[PDB]
Amino acid sequence: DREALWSKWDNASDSQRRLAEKWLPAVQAADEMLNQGISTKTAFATVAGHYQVSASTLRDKYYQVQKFAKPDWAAALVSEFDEDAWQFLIADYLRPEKPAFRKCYERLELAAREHGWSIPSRATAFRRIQQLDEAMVVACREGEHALMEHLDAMQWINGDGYLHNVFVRWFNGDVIRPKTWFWQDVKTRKILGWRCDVSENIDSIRLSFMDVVTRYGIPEDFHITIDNTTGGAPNRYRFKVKEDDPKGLFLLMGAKMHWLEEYVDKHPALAGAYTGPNPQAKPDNYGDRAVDAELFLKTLAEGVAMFNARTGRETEMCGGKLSFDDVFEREYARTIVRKPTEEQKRMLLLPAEAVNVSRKGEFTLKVGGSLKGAKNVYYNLALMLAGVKKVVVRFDPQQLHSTVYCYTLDGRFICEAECLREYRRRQKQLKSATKAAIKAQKQ
DNA sequence: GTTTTCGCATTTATCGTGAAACGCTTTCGCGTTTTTCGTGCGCCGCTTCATCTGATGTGTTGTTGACG
DNA sequence: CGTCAACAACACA
DNA sequence: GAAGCGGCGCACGAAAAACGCGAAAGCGTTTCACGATAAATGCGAAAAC
Repeated sequence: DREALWSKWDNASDSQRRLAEKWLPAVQAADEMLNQGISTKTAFATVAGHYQVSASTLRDKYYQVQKFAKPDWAAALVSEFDEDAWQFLIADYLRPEKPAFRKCYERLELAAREHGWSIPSRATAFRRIQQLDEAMVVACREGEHALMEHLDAMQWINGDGYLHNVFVRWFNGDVIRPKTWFWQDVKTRKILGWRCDVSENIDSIRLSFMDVVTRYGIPEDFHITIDNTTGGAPNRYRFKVKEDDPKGLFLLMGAKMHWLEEYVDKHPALAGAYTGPNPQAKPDNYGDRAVDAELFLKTLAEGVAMFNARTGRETEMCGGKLSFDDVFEREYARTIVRKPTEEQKRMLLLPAEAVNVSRKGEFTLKVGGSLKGAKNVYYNLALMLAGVKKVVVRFDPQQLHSTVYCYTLDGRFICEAECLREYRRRQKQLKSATKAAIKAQKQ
Protein backbone atom coordinates (compact mmCIF):
# COMPACT_ATOMS: atom_id res chain seq x y z
CA ASP A 1 0.00 0.00 0.00
CA ARG A 2 1.31 3.35 -1.21
CA GLU A 3 -1.29 5.32 0.72
CA ALA A 4 0.84 5.59 3.90
CA LEU A 5 3.96 6.26 1.85
CA TRP A 6 2.30 8.97 -0.25
CA SER A 7 0.82 10.50 2.90
CA LYS A 8 4.35 10.54 4.29
CA TRP A 9 5.52 12.31 1.13
CA ASP A 10 2.57 14.64 1.39
CA ASN A 11 3.11 15.44 5.08
CA ALA A 12 6.80 16.14 4.45
CA SER A 13 8.33 19.59 4.82
CA ASP A 14 9.16 21.69 1.74
CA SER A 15 12.84 21.30 2.70
CA GLN A 16 12.40 17.49 2.82
CA ARG A 17 10.64 17.36 -0.54
CA ARG A 18 13.49 19.57 -1.87
CA LEU A 19 15.97 17.02 -0.45
CA ALA A 20 14.18 14.19 -2.25
CA GLU A 21 14.17 16.29 -5.45
CA LYS A 22 17.93 16.79 -5.11
CA TRP A 23 18.53 13.07 -4.54
CA LEU A 24 16.34 11.80 -7.40
CA PRO A 25 18.40 12.64 -10.57
CA ALA A 26 21.50 11.05 -9.01
CA VAL A 27 19.77 7.70 -8.33
CA GLN A 28 18.13 7.71 -11.77
CA ALA A 29 21.37 8.60 -13.59
CA ALA A 30 23.17 5.85 -11.67
CA ASP A 31 20.58 3.34 -12.88
CA GLU A 32 21.41 4.21 -16.49
CA MET A 33 25.12 3.49 -16.02
CA LEU A 34 24.49 0.05 -14.51
CA ASN A 35 22.05 -0.76 -17.33
CA GLN A 36 24.93 -0.06 -19.72
CA GLY A 37 26.84 -2.62 -17.63
CA ILE A 38 29.32 -0.09 -16.29
CA SER A 39 31.44 -1.21 -13.34
CA THR A 40 29.84 -0.15 -10.06
CA LYS A 41 33.13 1.60 -9.12
CA THR A 42 33.28 3.74 -12.28
CA ALA A 43 29.55 4.57 -12.09
CA PHE A 44 29.64 5.73 -8.45
CA ALA A 45 32.96 7.51 -8.88
CA THR A 46 31.47 9.37 -11.86
CA VAL A 47 28.22 10.29 -10.03
CA ALA A 48 30.03 11.31 -6.82
CA GLY A 49 32.36 13.29 -9.08
CA HIS A 50 29.73 15.24 -11.02
CA TYR A 51 27.26 15.47 -8.13
CA GLN A 52 28.67 16.27 -4.71
CA VAL A 53 27.51 13.19 -2.76
CA SER A 54 28.93 10.23 -0.82
CA ALA A 55 29.18 7.23 -3.15
CA SER A 56 28.31 4.92 -0.22
CA THR A 57 25.12 6.82 0.58
CA LEU A 58 23.96 6.74 -3.07
CA ARG A 59 24.63 3.01 -3.25
CA ASP A 60 22.79 2.26 -0.02
CA LYS A 61 19.79 4.41 -0.96
CA TYR A 62 19.63 2.86 -4.45
CA TYR A 63 19.28 -0.57 -2.88
CA GLN A 64 16.69 0.79 -0.45
CA VAL A 65 14.50 2.28 -3.24
CA GLN A 66 15.00 -0.77 -5.46
CA LYS A 67 12.03 -2.58 -3.84
CA PHE A 68 9.78 0.42 -4.43
CA ALA A 69 8.14 1.28 -7.72
CA LYS A 70 9.81 4.14 -9.60
CA PRO A 71 7.01 6.73 -9.31
CA ASP A 72 7.05 6.35 -5.50
CA TRP A 73 10.85 6.60 -5.09
CA ALA A 74 10.33 10.28 -4.14
CA ALA A 75 8.00 9.39 -1.29
CA ALA A 76 10.69 6.89 -0.34
CA LEU A 77 13.40 9.61 -0.25
CA VAL A 78 11.29 11.84 1.99
CA SER A 79 1.13 11.44 28.55
CA GLU A 80 0.34 9.04 31.41
CA PHE A 81 -1.22 10.90 34.34
CA ASP A 82 -4.16 10.61 36.71
CA GLU A 83 -7.36 10.59 34.70
CA ASP A 84 -9.14 11.90 37.81
CA ALA A 85 -7.11 15.13 37.73
CA TRP A 86 -7.53 15.56 33.97
CA GLN A 87 -11.28 14.98 34.33
CA PHE A 88 -11.34 17.41 37.28
CA LEU A 89 -9.74 20.18 35.18
CA ILE A 90 -11.94 19.60 32.13
CA ALA A 91 -14.93 19.60 34.45
CA ASP A 92 -13.85 22.97 35.83
CA TYR A 93 -13.23 24.76 32.54
CA LEU A 94 -16.55 23.66 31.01
CA ARG A 95 -18.50 25.41 33.74
CA PRO A 96 -20.24 28.61 32.55
CA GLU A 97 -17.89 30.27 35.01
CA LYS A 98 -14.99 29.52 32.72
CA PRO A 99 -12.24 30.49 35.18
CA ALA A 100 -8.77 31.59 34.09
CA PHE A 101 -6.71 28.63 32.89
CA ARG A 102 -3.61 29.26 35.03
CA LYS A 103 -5.67 29.77 38.19
CA CYS A 104 -8.04 26.81 37.52
CA TYR A 105 -4.77 24.90 37.04
CA GLU A 106 -3.45 26.12 40.41
CA ARG A 107 -6.68 24.91 42.05
CA LEU A 108 -6.15 21.62 40.29
CA GLU A 109 -2.65 21.56 41.82
CA LEU A 110 -4.19 21.88 45.30
CA ALA A 111 -6.59 19.02 44.57
CA ALA A 112 -3.73 17.01 43.07
CA ARG A 113 -1.79 17.69 46.26
CA GLU A 114 -4.68 16.47 48.42
CA HIS A 115 -5.17 13.34 46.25
CA GLY A 116 -1.48 12.99 45.30
CA TRP A 117 -2.15 13.27 41.54
CA SER A 118 0.70 13.60 39.04
CA ILE A 119 -0.25 16.49 36.74
CA PRO A 120 1.16 17.26 33.25
CA SER A 121 2.69 20.64 32.19
CA ARG A 122 0.40 23.71 31.91
CA ALA A 123 1.43 23.98 28.27
CA THR A 124 0.51 20.33 27.72
CA ALA A 125 -2.80 20.80 29.48
CA PHE A 126 -3.80 23.84 27.43
CA ARG A 127 -2.46 22.23 24.25
CA ARG A 128 -4.83 19.33 24.93
CA ILE A 129 -7.62 21.84 25.66
CA GLN A 130 -7.06 23.16 22.11
CA GLN A 131 -7.13 19.57 20.86
CA LEU A 132 -10.51 18.87 22.54
CA ASP A 133 -13.05 20.53 20.19
CA GLU A 134 -14.63 23.69 18.88
CA ALA A 135 -17.95 22.27 20.10
CA MET A 136 -16.88 21.89 23.76
CA VAL A 137 -16.43 25.63 24.30
CA VAL A 138 -19.98 26.00 23.04
CA ALA A 139 -20.91 23.10 25.33
CA CYS A 140 -19.78 25.38 28.13
CA ARG A 141 -21.71 28.45 26.85
CA GLU A 142 -24.37 27.02 24.44
CA GLY A 143 -23.15 29.65 21.96
CA GLU A 144 -22.96 28.26 18.41
CA HIS A 145 -26.55 27.02 18.64
CA ALA A 146 -27.61 30.67 18.98
CA LEU A 147 -25.78 31.50 15.74
CA MET A 148 -25.69 28.42 13.46
CA GLU A 149 -35.90 32.99 -10.93
CA HIS A 150 -36.05 36.72 -11.75
CA LEU A 151 -37.06 39.12 -8.98
CA ASP A 152 -39.05 42.19 -10.05
CA ALA A 153 -39.14 45.45 -8.11
CA MET A 154 -42.04 45.33 -5.60
CA GLN A 155 -42.36 41.54 -6.15
CA TRP A 156 -40.72 40.70 -2.81
CA ILE A 157 -40.67 43.07 0.18
CA ASN A 158 -39.11 42.60 3.61
CA GLY A 159 -40.52 44.09 6.82
CA ASP A 160 -38.19 45.04 9.68
CA GLY A 161 -38.45 46.95 12.94
CA TYR A 162 -36.13 49.39 14.72
CA LEU A 163 -35.96 50.63 18.31
CA HIS A 164 -34.65 54.24 18.47
CA ASN A 165 -32.03 55.31 21.04
CA VAL A 166 -33.26 58.90 20.79
CA PHE A 167 -35.64 60.32 23.41
CA VAL A 168 -38.66 61.98 21.83
CA ARG A 169 -41.51 63.89 23.47
CA TRP A 170 -44.62 62.41 21.85
CA PHE A 171 -47.99 64.04 21.00
CA ASN A 172 -49.42 63.03 24.39
CA GLY A 173 -46.57 64.74 26.26
CA ASP A 174 -44.80 61.57 27.38
CA VAL A 175 -41.06 61.21 26.71
CA ILE A 176 -40.43 57.86 25.05
CA ARG A 177 -38.11 56.00 22.69
CA PRO A 178 -40.02 55.48 19.41
CA LYS A 179 -40.17 52.23 17.42
CA THR A 180 -40.51 52.37 13.65
CA TRP A 181 -41.43 49.61 11.19
CA PHE A 182 -40.12 49.76 7.61
CA TRP A 183 -40.99 48.00 4.36
CA GLN A 184 -38.09 47.47 1.94
CA ASP A 185 -37.95 46.35 -1.68
CA VAL A 186 -35.56 43.39 -1.70
CA LYS A 187 -34.22 43.94 -5.25
CA THR A 188 -33.44 47.68 -5.25
CA ARG A 189 -33.11 48.14 -1.46
CA LYS A 190 -35.35 51.24 -1.58
CA ILE A 191 -37.42 51.94 1.54
CA LEU A 192 -41.02 52.13 0.38
CA GLY A 193 -42.80 53.18 3.57
CA TRP A 194 -42.78 53.62 7.33
CA ARG A 195 -44.84 54.37 10.43
CA CYS A 196 -43.49 55.42 13.82
CA ASP A 197 -45.18 54.90 17.22
CA VAL A 198 -44.66 54.64 21.01
CA SER A 199 -44.35 50.83 21.07
CA GLU A 200 -44.07 47.76 18.89
CA ASN A 201 -47.48 46.61 17.68
CA ILE A 202 -49.23 45.48 14.45
CA ASP A 203 -50.71 48.95 13.70
CA SER A 204 -47.44 50.46 12.39
CA ILE A 205 -46.82 47.43 10.17
CA ARG A 206 -50.37 47.43 8.82
CA LEU A 207 -50.40 51.16 8.16
CA SER A 208 -46.91 51.25 6.61
CA PHE A 209 -48.10 48.45 4.33
CA MET A 210 -51.14 50.54 3.51
CA ASP A 211 -48.77 53.38 2.60
CA VAL A 212 -46.75 51.04 0.35
CA VAL A 213 -49.69 49.60 -1.60
CA THR A 214 -51.43 52.97 -1.90
CA ARG A 215 -48.30 54.66 -3.23
CA TYR A 216 -46.82 51.94 -5.49
CA GLY A 217 -49.72 49.51 -5.93
CA ILE A 218 -50.12 45.74 -5.61
CA PRO A 219 -48.13 43.50 -7.98
CA GLU A 220 -49.75 40.39 -9.53
CA ASP A 221 -47.26 38.14 -7.76
CA PHE A 222 -46.72 39.50 -4.28
CA HIS A 223 -44.33 38.07 -1.69
CA ILE A 224 -43.91 39.47 1.82
CA THR A 225 -41.28 38.41 4.33
CA ILE A 226 -41.10 38.95 8.09
CA ASP A 227 -38.30 36.82 9.52
CA ASN A 228 -39.46 35.45 12.91
CA THR A 229 -36.72 32.76 12.99
CA THR A 230 -49.98 40.49 17.66
CA GLY A 231 -49.79 43.82 19.54
CA GLY A 232 -53.15 45.41 20.28
CA ALA A 233 -53.77 46.40 23.93
CA PRO A 234 -55.93 49.40 25.06
CA ASN A 235 -57.37 52.20 23.87
CA ARG A 236 -55.74 55.19 22.14
CA TYR A 237 -59.28 55.93 20.89
CA ARG A 238 -60.66 55.30 24.44
CA PHE A 239 -61.98 52.01 23.10
CA LYS A 240 -59.64 49.01 22.76
CA VAL A 241 -57.90 48.03 19.51
CA LYS A 242 -57.51 45.10 18.66
CA GLU A 243 -57.07 41.32 18.89
CA ASP A 244 -57.28 40.15 15.25
CA ASP A 245 -55.79 38.11 12.42
CA PRO A 246 -53.83 40.49 10.09
CA LYS A 247 -52.65 37.42 8.31
CA GLY A 248 -56.00 36.97 6.53
CA LEU A 249 -55.95 40.59 5.31
CA PHE A 250 -52.45 40.13 3.82
CA LEU A 251 -53.47 36.88 2.07
CA LEU A 252 -56.54 38.77 0.77
CA MET A 253 -54.40 41.59 -0.71
CA GLY A 254 -52.97 38.88 -2.99
CA ALA A 255 -49.78 38.64 -0.97
CA LYS A 256 -47.93 35.42 -0.20
CA MET A 257 -46.70 35.62 3.39
CA HIS A 258 -43.31 34.20 4.47
CA TRP A 259 -41.77 33.79 7.93
CA LEU A 260 -30.29 54.68 8.98
CA GLU A 261 -29.09 54.85 12.60
CA GLU A 262 -26.51 57.17 11.06
CA TYR A 263 -29.29 59.16 9.31
CA VAL A 264 -31.81 59.31 12.20
CA ASP A 265 -30.44 58.37 15.63
CA LYS A 266 -27.08 60.08 14.90
CA HIS A 267 -28.32 63.32 13.22
CA PRO A 268 -26.89 66.55 14.80
CA ALA A 269 -30.36 68.09 15.57
CA LEU A 270 -31.20 65.28 18.04
CA ALA A 271 -27.79 65.38 19.85
CA GLY A 272 -29.41 66.23 23.18
CA ALA A 273 -31.71 63.20 22.96
CA TYR A 274 -29.56 60.43 21.47
CA THR A 275 -27.23 59.29 24.22
CA GLY A 276 -25.14 56.97 22.11
CA PRO A 277 -23.99 53.53 23.27
CA ASN A 278 -22.71 55.19 26.49
CA PRO A 279 -22.51 52.63 29.34
CA GLN A 280 -22.40 55.44 31.91
CA ALA A 281 -24.85 58.25 31.04
CA LYS A 282 -26.18 60.90 33.45
CA PRO A 283 -30.00 60.64 33.68
CA ASP A 284 -30.24 64.16 35.23
CA ASN A 285 -29.75 65.99 31.90
CA TYR A 286 -32.32 64.26 29.65
CA GLY A 287 -35.84 65.38 30.67
CA ASP A 288 -34.92 68.75 29.14
CA ARG A 289 -33.15 67.29 26.09
CA ALA A 290 -35.90 65.02 24.67
CA VAL A 291 -36.75 66.24 21.14
CA ASP A 292 -40.18 67.10 19.71
CA ALA A 293 -42.14 64.43 17.81
CA GLU A 294 -42.38 66.71 14.75
CA LEU A 295 -38.61 67.28 14.65
CA PHE A 296 -37.82 63.60 15.15
CA LEU A 297 -40.29 62.52 12.45
CA LYS A 298 -39.05 65.19 10.02
CA THR A 299 -35.45 64.12 10.63
CA LEU A 300 -36.63 60.52 10.10
CA ALA A 301 -38.36 61.32 6.80
CA GLU A 302 -35.32 63.26 5.56
CA GLY A 303 -33.03 60.45 6.70
CA VAL A 304 -35.07 57.96 4.69
CA ALA A 305 -35.04 60.27 1.65
CA MET A 306 -31.26 60.68 1.91
CA PHE A 307 -30.70 56.95 2.47
CA ASN A 308 -32.64 56.18 -0.72
CA ALA A 309 -31.11 59.00 -2.77
CA ARG A 310 -27.53 58.12 -1.72
CA THR A 311 -25.38 57.19 -4.72
CA GLY A 312 -22.33 54.91 -4.76
CA ARG A 313 -24.36 51.98 -3.48
CA GLU A 314 -22.37 48.80 -3.94
CA THR A 315 -24.95 46.29 -5.13
CA GLU A 316 -25.37 44.35 -8.38
CA MET A 317 -28.28 46.57 -9.45
CA CYS A 318 -26.45 49.84 -8.70
CA GLY A 319 -23.07 48.58 -9.95
CA GLY A 320 -21.26 50.93 -7.58
CA LYS A 321 -22.71 53.90 -9.48
CA LEU A 322 -26.48 54.40 -9.05
CA SER A 323 -28.59 54.93 -5.94
CA PHE A 324 -31.47 52.81 -4.66
CA ASP A 325 -33.86 55.41 -6.10
CA ASP A 326 -32.34 55.18 -9.61
CA VAL A 327 -32.50 51.38 -9.84
CA PHE A 328 -35.98 51.32 -8.28
CA GLU A 329 -37.31 53.86 -10.78
CA ARG A 330 -35.70 51.79 -13.53
CA GLU A 331 -36.99 48.34 -12.48
CA TYR A 332 -40.45 49.40 -11.27
CA ALA A 333 -41.26 50.56 -14.81
CA ARG A 334 -40.57 46.98 -15.97
CA THR A 335 -42.98 45.31 -13.54
CA ILE A 336 -46.75 44.86 -13.84
CA VAL A 337 -48.70 46.24 -10.86
CA ARG A 338 -52.38 47.03 -10.14
CA LYS A 339 -53.83 49.93 -8.12
CA PRO A 340 -55.94 49.12 -5.04
CA THR A 341 -59.64 50.00 -5.09
CA GLU A 342 -61.22 52.30 -2.48
CA GLU A 343 -63.05 49.32 -0.93
CA GLN A 344 -59.83 47.31 -0.36
CA LYS A 345 -58.19 50.34 1.30
CA ARG A 346 -61.29 50.83 3.49
CA MET A 347 -61.21 47.15 4.57
CA LEU A 348 -57.76 47.92 6.04
CA LEU A 349 -59.21 50.66 8.31
CA LEU A 350 -58.85 49.90 12.00
CA PRO A 351 -60.69 47.13 13.96
CA ALA A 352 -62.18 47.86 17.39
CA GLU A 353 -62.60 45.13 20.04
CA ALA A 354 -65.99 43.43 20.08
CA VAL A 355 -68.81 45.57 21.48
CA ASN A 356 -72.18 44.39 22.74
CA VAL A 357 -75.31 44.79 20.60
CA SER A 358 -78.65 45.32 22.35
CA ARG A 359 -81.98 43.81 21.25
CA LYS A 360 -82.70 47.08 19.44
CA GLY A 361 -79.65 46.51 17.23
CA GLU A 362 -77.50 49.31 18.64
CA PHE A 363 -74.00 49.35 20.17
CA THR A 364 -71.67 51.91 21.76
CA LEU A 365 -68.06 53.09 21.36
CA LYS A 366 -66.67 55.47 23.95
CA VAL A 367 -64.52 57.82 21.86
CA GLY A 368 -61.63 59.71 23.50
CA GLY A 369 -57.83 59.70 23.70
CA SER A 370 -56.45 61.63 20.71
CA LEU A 371 -59.98 62.21 19.40
CA LYS A 372 -62.55 64.61 20.85
CA GLY A 373 -64.42 62.97 23.70
CA ALA A 374 -67.90 61.72 22.92
CA LYS A 375 -69.99 58.61 23.54
CA ASN A 376 -70.95 57.39 20.08
CA VAL A 377 -73.97 55.11 19.63
CA TYR A 378 -74.38 53.24 16.34
CA TYR A 379 -77.41 51.45 14.89
CA ASN A 380 -78.78 49.29 12.08
CA LEU A 381 -81.85 47.07 11.50
CA ALA A 382 -79.82 44.02 10.46
CA LEU A 383 -78.37 43.90 13.98
CA MET A 384 -81.75 43.30 15.65
CA LEU A 385 -83.07 41.22 12.76
CA ALA A 386 -80.63 38.33 13.00
CA GLY A 387 -78.51 36.40 15.46
CA VAL A 388 -75.91 38.54 17.22
CA LYS A 389 -74.68 39.29 20.72
CA LYS A 390 -71.25 40.79 20.11
CA VAL A 391 -69.87 42.54 17.06
CA VAL A 392 -66.50 43.81 15.85
CA VAL A 393 -66.54 47.39 14.62
CA ARG A 394 -64.34 48.52 11.73
CA PHE A 395 -63.78 52.25 11.41
CA ASP A 396 -61.83 55.20 10.10
CA PRO A 397 -61.05 57.58 12.99
CA GLN A 398 -62.02 60.45 10.65
CA GLN A 399 -65.38 58.77 9.87
CA LEU A 400 -66.41 57.62 13.39
CA HIS A 401 -69.03 60.41 13.49
CA SER A 402 -70.90 58.89 10.53
CA THR A 403 -70.35 55.35 9.23
CA VAL A 404 -68.80 52.22 10.74
CA TYR A 405 -68.88 48.60 9.52
CA CYS A 406 -70.01 45.67 11.71
CA TYR A 407 -68.52 42.18 11.45
CA THR A 408 -69.30 38.92 13.24
CA LEU A 409 -66.81 37.51 15.75
CA ASP A 410 -65.72 35.01 13.05
CA GLY A 411 -65.11 37.74 10.45
CA ARG A 412 -68.26 37.73 8.28
CA PHE A 413 -69.39 41.20 7.18
CA ILE A 414 -72.91 41.96 8.49
CA CYS A 415 -73.81 45.52 7.50
CA GLU A 416 -72.73 49.09 8.22
CA ALA A 417 -74.06 51.27 11.03
CA GLU A 418 -74.76 55.00 11.22
CA CYS A 419 -74.07 57.17 14.25
CA LEU A 420 -77.51 58.21 15.61
CA ARG A 421 -57.15 62.73 31.43
CA GLU A 422 -59.76 60.02 32.04
CA TYR A 423 -57.93 56.81 33.03
CA ARG A 424 -54.58 58.64 33.14
CA ARG A 425 -55.63 60.18 36.47
CA ARG A 426 -55.89 56.66 37.85
CA GLN A 427 -52.54 55.75 36.26
CA LYS A 428 -50.83 58.77 37.90
CA GLN A 429 -52.43 58.25 41.34
CA LEU A 430 -51.38 54.60 41.15
CA LYS A 431 -47.82 55.77 40.26
CA SER A 432 -47.57 58.03 43.33
CA ALA A 433 -49.04 55.42 45.67
CA THR A 434 -46.35 53.11 44.29
CA LYS A 435 -43.31 55.39 44.60
CA ALA A 436 -44.11 56.65 48.14
CA ALA A 437 -44.71 53.11 49.42
CA ILE A 438 -41.54 51.86 47.68
CA LYS A 439 -39.27 54.49 49.24
CA ALA A 440 -40.98 53.85 52.60
CA GLN A 441 -40.26 50.11 52.23
CA LYS A 442 -36.65 50.76 51.17
CA GLN A 443 -36.07 52.74 54.36
C1' DG B 1 70.30 -57.00 -49.27
C1' DT B 2 67.51 -52.36 -49.21
C1' DT B 3 63.17 -49.94 -48.36
C1' DT B 4 58.30 -49.57 -47.01
C1' DT B 5 54.43 -50.76 -44.59
C1' DC B 6 52.18 -52.82 -40.55
C1' DG B 7 51.59 -53.99 -35.51
C1' DC B 8 52.34 -52.64 -30.88
C1' DA B 9 53.82 -49.41 -27.00
C1' DT B 10 54.37 -45.24 -24.37
C1' DT B 11 53.53 -40.76 -23.58
C1' DT B 12 50.70 -36.62 -23.73
C1' DA B 13 46.49 -34.43 -24.39
C1' DT B 14 41.93 -33.38 -23.06
C1' DC B 15 37.37 -33.96 -21.84
C1' DG B 16 33.45 -34.73 -18.96
C1' DT B 17 32.56 -34.50 -14.71
C1' DG B 18 32.03 -33.07 -9.96
C1' DA B 19 33.40 -30.24 -5.87
C1' DA B 20 35.52 -25.83 -5.45
C1' DA B 21 37.47 -21.09 -6.11
C1' DC B 22 36.79 -16.10 -6.76
C1' DG B 23 34.46 -11.66 -7.82
C1' DC B 24 30.59 -9.04 -8.14
C1' DT B 25 26.70 -7.20 -6.36
C1' DT B 26 23.42 -7.07 -2.48
C1' DT B 27 22.11 -6.68 2.23
C1' DC B 28 22.24 -6.17 7.33
C1' DG B 29 24.68 -5.22 11.24
C1' DC B 30 26.25 -2.27 14.56
C1' DG B 31 28.43 2.08 16.19
C1' DT B 32 28.20 6.66 15.93
C1' DT B 33 24.86 10.74 13.43
C1' DT B 34 21.25 13.88 12.33
C1' DT B 35 16.82 15.72 12.50
C1' DT B 36 12.32 16.29 14.63
C1' DC B 37 9.43 16.33 18.21
C1' DG B 38 7.65 17.52 22.94
C1' DT B 39 7.95 19.70 27.28
C1' DG B 40 9.06 23.79 29.46
C1' DC B 41 9.61 28.37 31.06
C1' DG B 42 9.79 33.35 30.77
C1' DC B 43 8.48 37.61 28.77
C1' DC B 44 5.48 40.98 26.67
C1' DG B 45 1.26 43.33 25.48
C1' DC B 46 -3.38 44.12 26.07
C1' DT B 47 -7.15 45.27 28.72
C1' DT B 48 -10.16 46.50 32.97
C1' DC B 49 -10.64 48.41 37.46
C1' DA B 50 -10.41 53.27 40.53
C1' DT B 51 -18.96 51.47 41.24
C1' DC B 52 -22.39 47.63 38.44
C1' DT B 53 -28.09 44.37 36.38
C1' DG B 54 -32.86 42.38 34.03
C1' DA B 55 -37.53 42.95 30.59
C1' DT B 56 -41.97 41.85 27.21
C1' DG B 57 -46.79 39.79 24.89
C1' DT B 58 -50.38 36.25 25.14
C1' DG B 59 -52.65 32.51 27.11
C1' DT B 60 -54.44 29.93 30.84
C1' DT B 61 -55.96 29.17 35.28
C1' DG B 62 -57.84 30.35 39.76
C1' DT B 63 -60.44 32.96 42.61
C1' DT B 64 -63.88 35.95 43.64
C1' DG B 65 -68.17 38.22 42.73
C1' DA B 66 -72.72 38.22 40.84
C1' DC B 67 -76.70 36.26 39.64
C1' DG B 68 -80.35 32.60 39.71
C1' DC C 1 -76.27 28.18 48.63
C1' DG C 2 -74.46 26.89 44.19
C1' DT C 3 -72.57 27.72 39.70
C1' DC C 4 -70.82 30.48 36.12
C1' DA C 5 -68.30 34.30 34.10
C1' DA C 6 -64.99 37.50 33.98
C1' DC C 7 -60.80 39.71 35.68
C1' DA C 8 -56.39 39.51 37.32
C1' DA C 9 -52.03 37.39 38.15
C1' DC C 10 -48.40 34.14 37.08
C1' DA C 11 -46.00 31.45 34.03
C1' DC C 12 -44.41 30.50 29.58
C1' DA C 13 -42.31 31.67 24.71
C1' DG D 1 -2.72 54.65 38.52
C1' DA D 2 -1.80 48.99 38.41
C1' DA D 3 -1.57 43.98 37.58
C1' DG D 4 -2.79 39.58 35.65
C1' DC D 5 -3.87 36.31 31.89
C1' DG D 6 -3.02 34.93 27.58
C1' DG D 7 -0.13 33.85 23.90
C1' DC D 8 4.35 32.99 21.47
C1' DG D 9 9.15 32.29 20.91
C1' DC D 10 13.63 30.10 22.35
C1' DA D 11 16.43 25.99 24.26
C1' DC D 12 17.33 21.44 25.96
C1' DG D 13 17.34 16.43 25.65
C1' DA D 14 16.05 12.23 23.81
C1' DA D 15 14.24 8.99 20.94
C1' DA D 16 13.68 7.39 16.31
C1' DA D 17 15.14 7.44 11.41
C1' DA D 18 20.29 7.78 9.43
C1' DC D 19 24.70 7.60 7.92
C1' DG D 20 29.39 5.64 6.77
C1' DC D 21 31.95 1.70 7.23
C1' DG D 22 32.30 -2.73 6.59
C1' DA D 23 31.68 -7.60 5.94
C1' DA D 24 29.55 -11.85 4.61
C1' DA D 25 26.25 -14.12 2.22
C1' DG D 26 23.89 -14.85 -1.76
C1' DC D 27 25.13 -16.20 -6.19
C1' DG D 28 26.93 -16.21 -10.63
C1' DT D 29 30.49 -17.23 -13.47
C1' DT D 30 34.78 -19.32 -13.54
C1' DT D 31 38.38 -22.95 -11.38
C1' DC D 32 41.28 -26.33 -10.81
C1' DA D 33 42.05 -31.00 -10.24
C1' DC D 34 42.14 -35.63 -10.95
C1' DG D 35 41.70 -38.84 -13.30
C1' DA D 36 40.67 -41.42 -16.66
C1' DT D 37 40.35 -42.32 -21.56
C1' DA D 38 41.80 -41.99 -26.40
C1' DA D 39 44.57 -40.84 -29.59
C1' DA D 40 48.60 -39.24 -31.39
C1' DT D 41 52.80 -40.17 -31.98
C1' DG D 42 57.23 -43.63 -31.09
C1' DC D 43 59.69 -47.96 -32.16
C1' DG D 44 60.78 -51.91 -34.13
C1' DA D 45 60.14 -55.82 -36.90
C1' DA D 46 58.51 -58.29 -40.85
C1' DA D 47 57.22 -58.27 -45.09
C1' DA D 48 57.74 -56.06 -49.42
C1' DC D 49 60.51 -54.30 -53.94
